[PDB]
Amino acid sequence: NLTGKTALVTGSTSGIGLGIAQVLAQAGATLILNGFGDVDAAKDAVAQYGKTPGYHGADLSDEAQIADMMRYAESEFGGVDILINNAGIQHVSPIETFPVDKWNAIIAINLSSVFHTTRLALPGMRARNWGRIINIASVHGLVASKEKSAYVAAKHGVVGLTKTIALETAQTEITCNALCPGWVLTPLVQQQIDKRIAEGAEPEAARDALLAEKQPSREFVTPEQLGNLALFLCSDGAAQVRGVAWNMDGGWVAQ
Amino acid sequence: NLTGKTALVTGSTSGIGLGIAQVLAQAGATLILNGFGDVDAAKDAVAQYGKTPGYHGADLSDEAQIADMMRYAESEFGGVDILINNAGIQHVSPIETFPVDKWNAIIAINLSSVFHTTRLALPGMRARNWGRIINIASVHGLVASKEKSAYVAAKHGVVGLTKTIALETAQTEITCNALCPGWVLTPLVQQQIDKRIAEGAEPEAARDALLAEKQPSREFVTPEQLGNLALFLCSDGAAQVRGVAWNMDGGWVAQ
Amino acid sequence: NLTGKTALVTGSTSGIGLGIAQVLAQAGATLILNGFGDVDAAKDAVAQYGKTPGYHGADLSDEAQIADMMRYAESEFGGVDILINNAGIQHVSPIETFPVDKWNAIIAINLSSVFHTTRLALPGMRARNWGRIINIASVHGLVASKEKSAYVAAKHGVVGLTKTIALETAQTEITCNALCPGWVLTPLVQQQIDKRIAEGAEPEAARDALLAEKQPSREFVTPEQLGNLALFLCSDGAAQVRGVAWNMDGGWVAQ
Amino acid sequence: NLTGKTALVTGSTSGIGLGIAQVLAQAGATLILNGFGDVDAAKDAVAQYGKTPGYHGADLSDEAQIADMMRYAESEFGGVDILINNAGIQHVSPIETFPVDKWNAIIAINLSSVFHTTRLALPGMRARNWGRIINIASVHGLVASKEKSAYVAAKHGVVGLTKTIALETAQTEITCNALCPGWVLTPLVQQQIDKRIAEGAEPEAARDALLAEKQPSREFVTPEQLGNLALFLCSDGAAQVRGVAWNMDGGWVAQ
Ligand SMILES: NC(=O)c1ccc[n+]([C@@H]2O[C@H](COP(=O)([O-])OP(=O)(O)OC[C@H]3O[C@@H](n4cnc5c(N)ncnc54)[C@H](O)[C@@H]3O)[C@@H](O)[C@H]2O)c1
Ligand SMILES: NC(=O)c1ccc[n+]([C@@H]2O[C@H](COP(=O)([O-])OP(=O)(O)OC[C@H]3O[C@@H](n4cnc5c(N)ncnc54)[C@H](O)[C@@H]3O)[C@@H](O)[C@H]2O)c1
Repeated sequence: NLTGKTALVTGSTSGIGLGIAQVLAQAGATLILNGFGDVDAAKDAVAQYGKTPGYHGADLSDEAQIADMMRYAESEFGGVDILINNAGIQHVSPIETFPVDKWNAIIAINLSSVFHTTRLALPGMRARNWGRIINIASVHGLVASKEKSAYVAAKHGVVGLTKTIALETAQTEITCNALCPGWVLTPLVQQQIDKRIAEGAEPEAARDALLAEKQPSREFVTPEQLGNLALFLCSDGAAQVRGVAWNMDGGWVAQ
Repeated sequence: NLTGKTALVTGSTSGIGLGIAQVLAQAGATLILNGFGDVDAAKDAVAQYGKTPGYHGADLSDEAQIADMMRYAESEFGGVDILINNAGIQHVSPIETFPVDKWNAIIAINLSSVFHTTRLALPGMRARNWGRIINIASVHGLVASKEKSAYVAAKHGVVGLTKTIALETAQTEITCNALCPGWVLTPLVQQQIDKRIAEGAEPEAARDALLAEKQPSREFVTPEQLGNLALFLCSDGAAQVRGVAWNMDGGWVAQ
Repeated sequence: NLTGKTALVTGSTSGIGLGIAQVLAQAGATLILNGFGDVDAAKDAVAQYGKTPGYHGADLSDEAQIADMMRYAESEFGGVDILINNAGIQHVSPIETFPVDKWNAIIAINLSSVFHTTRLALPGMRARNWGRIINIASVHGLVASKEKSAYVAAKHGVVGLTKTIALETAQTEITCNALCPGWVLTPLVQQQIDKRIAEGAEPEAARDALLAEKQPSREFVTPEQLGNLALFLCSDGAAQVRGVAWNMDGGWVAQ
Repeated sequence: NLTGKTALVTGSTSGIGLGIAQVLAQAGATLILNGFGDVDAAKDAVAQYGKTPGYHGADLSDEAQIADMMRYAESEFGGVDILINNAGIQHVSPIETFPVDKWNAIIAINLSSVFHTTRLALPGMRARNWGRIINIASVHGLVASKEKSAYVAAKHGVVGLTKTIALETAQTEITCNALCPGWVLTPLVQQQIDKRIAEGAEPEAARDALLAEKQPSREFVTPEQLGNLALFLCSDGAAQVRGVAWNMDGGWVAQ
């Protein structure tokens, strides 16, 4: 189904990216993992679904390490066919006391890394005339929240970047699209929940408290749901899906 | 997959609607077709892939006929689990010389029919706590083209309507979403192309004729691709996709 | 400034329409008022700012009365130069128990009247090659709220209708735009404010009780603020403002 | 009107920024210009309408220079009341061969400079509980065009950033909004028009040529028209306009 396709999922040693990675693995694709933390756990969790994945530990905030990483992809796997730009970081702060370092890193990782990977994978994709570039944005690429200025900017930046590359590839068999999830039950978010429960909150009170304001369904998006959406974007049934910001968000943007 | 679930697709005797019906049918779904023309050919086109579909010939511009269709879906098939609002007529004209009956018929069929089917299907869906409401809007639900004032107003309307319904059902296992296609290769459009080709035009040349202005990829969207996106919305993968307006449009809205 | 221009504002006997009228009259415009209730109070509240206004009691839910009103505008003032479609009505209800009557009325008044007025004033505007069509929609022409299906549909529809008419007049000195306010302090909203104060709530506690969820500024838009925006749209600095849905909403849609 | 208020306009030694500076000056504002080129001409061009403006030559891609500009504003004029982020640069290129240094420059100037200038002005504004922040994005903050990946990403970014700042200030008398113009008749545009006219093109034909694809009115936006929209945003009539992205574009985004 995706057999003979190489998928690069950026920041896939945890959360959403690992979810998406496992799903593509299940579908038959060769995966290259990226990101820090528990790395052989990440490799193995994907390995259980087919081919053992490759790995490059590029720090995405560094243009040099990305170039290195892409050559590795090309030298060892013959070039990326499916590029999932997923990695990203957060910093919540009022703007007047938002750290400049944090601004530069959030831009570098959440916006500029998508430019750099897409830059380096596209030539190979054009030669083979086939490709999938999927950028994991956020609801915050479509709307904003207070105290997330660098993140909302970068993610908005991602959405615009995506429509551009889509138009640049419009007349080829290469598509470029963005997913915009709302709250996803990742390691980070389950932490916030379990330690509301620890305060005395009932589970389905800890959850919807954290989700009431922004997400009408009062339910989380799962990494698996996103992985299934990315897989549909990789399918032939998505041949004319181009330049889109598809939200999976329990009703967030509809509101 | 969709075995034991009843899907009603309005305007499914031809084109986009018929394509979506076949795709749900092969996925196990029990269908009810709607529309005019060669019904037995529409029936046979579906029964080829799955169960012999039901049929009801309601004029969608008549509120009472729609109610009979829902009374039919309830009696004979146990109610609607998957409601696909699809049918949608057209009249190109400057607003100044735009016939009032034409405005009224377009609003009634392309907008008011969506209100009627969804309000009569939703109680059954709520009792079972499961349902999918999928409205086929268009790119013209998100942007405008000149001389399509009634059509754009209706489709915009359908998008708004979809968002509202999703919010009223956010905390259930019932979702409401809109799909917004660009140019779709219907038989209606194959005939535009053939007639051009019959006058000396190269095939690709006739294709670029129709698509160069509004659709960057210059490739049509197919009913099948739309069926596959509709089927994904029906999956468990789409539990938290709510009140969206997803463009499948060769890059149309991206400009 | 606007002296020598005729402005027709629908539903201008109360609230938002009356405010816009008073501002336009102040700017020199001849006004034609429309709407029900305390008519003389409205006529005089306008005439205090200069020229004493005209009036027509067309029920905008009926197509033929709008034809009467418009032909009265032409046969008594020599046409409309500035058409403010403001009239609107509301019904809050879950969809499955939404009255069909209210649905039809809300569509007729909030959406279809804009079609009927615009199609009748436009020929005259085209002859004089100058015109302002300004449609008061809502934030609900852009996002949705539960239990307001007919209203959100109509207003979304209005936004789409505006975009098309703007494209149709693109190359003339006629512009067509929409305004999308959030909560505005009109007599119905103030009556809800006093409702809570009498309940025991302190004033600035009753307002944000009404505005917290949807309007981040926790401050009302005023009919005067809207009238000043509409006036700017009538100016020549707004020559190239076309197809627009400008929100004035205290941060509603940014969220 | 604006008497007593200090306005800083980045990139105001020419074009859009100079047009906006002139409109604010004649409204009574004290201006601080910024940018390169013929500075004394720019000062003179503003002083003819109102007070002799200040100037600061900060490189907007350099964060420390920006902070010196703001320290200059605090020391010489008492702080910024009206901050207008206007300065923006362009590089047209397919992403594959898009120079890195150009990507970094465009992001820094068109996006990060908005963050730095706004984070430094906001304390002053908050203390006085009054302020306007107006960011000149472009239609490319809302849609994409081919081969402007850095510019579209940056401008989209500005739009997101604008929304989130609006929200951090929603309950103050400080507003933050984005203006998104289409093609503006700047000197560069007028001089590429003269180029075509010098080669035999009729005037309208040359303008038609430049505007045909993307701007339906086929008429340019002017710096003065933009200045007057900015000035309206600075009025009390705009108190509840927050985190908007208002297009003034001859119908570009309406398509
Ligand atoms: N968690 C949510 O609710 C949510 C919602 C919407 C969008 N998103 C987006 O999905 C993406 C993944 O977020 P997540 O929730 O799965 O978090 P996560 O921490 O679980 O995983 C993020 C990945 O990014 C990696 N990473 C961080 N910095 C890196 C760097 N400099 N170089 C290389 N890798 C780096 C991490 O190693 C990790 O593998 C993000 O872009 C996020 O904005 C998340
Ligand atoms: N009040 C708000 O907070 C708010 C917010 C956003 C948008 N709007 C919209 O502004 C417009 C007016 O709102 P409002 O608050 O001033 O209401 P309002 O009740 O104070 O008065 C509006 C006008 O509508 C007239 N009207 C109603 N039905 C009519 C009919 N069949 N024929 C002729 N006139 C009719 C009324 O006579 C009145 O003059 C509407 O379109 C509304 O949706 C209001």
